[PDB]
Amino acid sequence: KSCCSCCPVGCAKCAQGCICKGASDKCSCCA
Ligand SMILES: [Cd+2]
Ligand SMILES: [Cd+2]
Ligand SMILES: [Cd+2]
Ligand SMILES: [Cd+2]
Repeated sequence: KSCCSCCPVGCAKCAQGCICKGASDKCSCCA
């Protein structure tokens, strides 16, 4: 399933959950 509508998939920065706080269209924690 999609972790966030900003990251693709299998994002290590979203593997242990969702450490993405940046945004939805563009973040800066999974650049
Ligand atoms: Cd994201
Ligand atoms: Cd991510
Ligand atoms: Cd996420
Ligand atoms: Cd991020």
